[PDB]
Amino acid sequence: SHMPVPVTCDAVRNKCREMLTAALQTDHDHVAIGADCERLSAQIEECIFRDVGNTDMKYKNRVRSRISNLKDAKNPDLRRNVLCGAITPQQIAVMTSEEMASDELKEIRKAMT
Repeated sequence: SHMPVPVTCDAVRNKCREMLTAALQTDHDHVAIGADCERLSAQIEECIFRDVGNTDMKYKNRVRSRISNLKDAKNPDLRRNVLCGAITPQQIAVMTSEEMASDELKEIRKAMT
């Protein structure tokens, strides 16, 4: 079974979720693709929350680094794959920041894998 978009919890988790939304809303890219960003953020959020959701240290830093990759000019196609459903919230969350940054690997899913 997969989990639906979760409750706000507290001003930590809801803030992290809305800042991932704001990384998608800072540009009208999601409007051109026709994907609603506010649900997409929460789907990725619950997938990454399983490891990172402990609000002690990594949950604070990982969200900031994630926002950067969602609005980045050196890899602008990364958001394109997520918004169009080419890479699912589950797969992009368990993918490392190194592989997300690589322009080759965000288009290599099952190619020679």
